[PDB]
Amino acid sequence: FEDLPNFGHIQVKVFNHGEHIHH
Repeated sequence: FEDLPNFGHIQVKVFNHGEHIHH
């Protein structure tokens, strides 16, 4: 995240992990 939240786009994958394919 430096202007463009590329780290915030990386956390979208973390939300999808904890939703569907949560281990």
